[PDB]
Amino acid sequence: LAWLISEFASVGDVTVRALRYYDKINLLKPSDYTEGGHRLYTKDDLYVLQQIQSFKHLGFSLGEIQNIILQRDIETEVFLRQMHFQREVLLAEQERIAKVLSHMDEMTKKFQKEERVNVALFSSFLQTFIW
Amino acid sequence: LAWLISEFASVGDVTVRALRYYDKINLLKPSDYTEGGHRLYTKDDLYVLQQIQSFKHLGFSLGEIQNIILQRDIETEVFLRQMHFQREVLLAEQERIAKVLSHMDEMTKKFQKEERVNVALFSSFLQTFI
Amino acid sequence: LAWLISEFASVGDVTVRALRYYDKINLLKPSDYTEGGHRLYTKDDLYVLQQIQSFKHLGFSLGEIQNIILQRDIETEVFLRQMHFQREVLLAEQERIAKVLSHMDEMTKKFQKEERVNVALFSSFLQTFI
Amino acid sequence: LAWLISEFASVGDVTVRALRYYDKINLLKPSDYTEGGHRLYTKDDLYVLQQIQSFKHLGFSLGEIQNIILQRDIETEVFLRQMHFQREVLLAEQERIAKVLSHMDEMTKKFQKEERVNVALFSSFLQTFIWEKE
Repeated sequence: LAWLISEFASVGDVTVRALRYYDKINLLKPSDYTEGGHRLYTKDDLYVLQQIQSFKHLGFSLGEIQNIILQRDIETEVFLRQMHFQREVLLAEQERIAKVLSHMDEMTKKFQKEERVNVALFSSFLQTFIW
Repeated sequence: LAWLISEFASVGDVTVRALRYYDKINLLKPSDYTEGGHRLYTKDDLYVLQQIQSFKHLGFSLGEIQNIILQRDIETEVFLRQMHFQREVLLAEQERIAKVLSHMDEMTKKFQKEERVNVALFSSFLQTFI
Repeated sequence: LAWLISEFASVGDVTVRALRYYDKINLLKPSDYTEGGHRLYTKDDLYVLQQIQSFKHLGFSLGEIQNIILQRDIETEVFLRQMHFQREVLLAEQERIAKVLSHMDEMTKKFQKEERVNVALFSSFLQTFI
Repeated sequence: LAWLISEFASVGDVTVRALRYYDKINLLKPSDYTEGGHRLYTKDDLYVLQQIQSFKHLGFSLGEIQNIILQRDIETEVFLRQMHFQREVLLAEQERIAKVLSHMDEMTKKFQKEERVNVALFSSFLQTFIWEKE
């Protein structure tokens, strides 16, 4: 009762293109085989897929995920550091987006009235939107 | 004013590496060259650099940015519609991040004590939160 | 005929996550709904989606894409100028990878017979590639 | 040897903003500071910077790079395994970019003589072309 590529895609909500990709870089290869070849993914493949999705969610790259998955347990300490790292990346990003939003809402209020703007003048203003 | 690539890089907080790329793809070519090949940047180039920086900030692709920087004036709507859209993009990102951070707290709470974290167990547990 | 978000994900080679996101940021919202209260996509939505996919294939940002579609038709001259730009961007990336790969094989072959790969040294030899 | 943040930025061909960020996420922190508060980067910090760049150049992520730079040396078998995986990612991109350029050459040829590009029509030709050469 293995799955066709298209079935697996629907099941794990991944595009077929993304599956061919993961299979290609050897991050997730379908486990089954009939005769005359043929793909076919299994229920164990789904867990690994879900595993991959769990770590992308946390911000890890295919490289790290590959490393992680190639193990049963990855020892807390080192792992928490890994995840805590991704956390700092997120926090830094959270602060960055907050500012960008503020800069744009600001720029809008400043230029809404203008039918046209000098591209340069509209940059110098956005630039002075830092100390 | 005149800037040798390295001095230009430094004054615009951009790498010498980036400048060579903007030059290659023709996004920002130096207005002048030394007589021995070395490139020389002008104050104008500095504004073009400032501009590339500004619009990249607004979410514009490098291709659209070029077109914009090649016109003195432009219909204000081009920027207005863009920031408006990016605003929604960034708001969805804030939510997406606030959630991920929240999920990490949970993850830390559940395996902070263990000697090892079972990848399969970890993933299924995290999946619970989706 | 129409589709529910799941069947639409299949028709248009995309995911439900993607579709929900597009719905949230108002880049693509379903043209209809079922009495049950579910998203129900039209053949028209399917085409808008195809358009989003295209263009995104080019270095176009979501925001730029919405503008492209709403415009219905765009000036060929400027458009092909942006695509030719992206072409240079892609050719630069293509040659960049070519370099990275050969650098990869050099280092790979050099540290091949060592017991351990000293990170600091590895980096040192790589750097010395000029 | 010692570097202030600007001197250090110029040396590793990295921006000041990038250095502040690395500092913020604990990827690369100044090992010494000035009595007035300014960061003082060391020769040791200089090696870590170059390692970060060397692996960035190879396409590794910052997280991956942190794991790497946190351990002096790695077991050759495993190292190569990791290099090989990354080498595949690069081959995938190389191949993908080749199709894109190709797709763009076709589309350019198609609307080259048209005053306007009809979005919906364009999208149909691009999709038919991508699939046609599947």
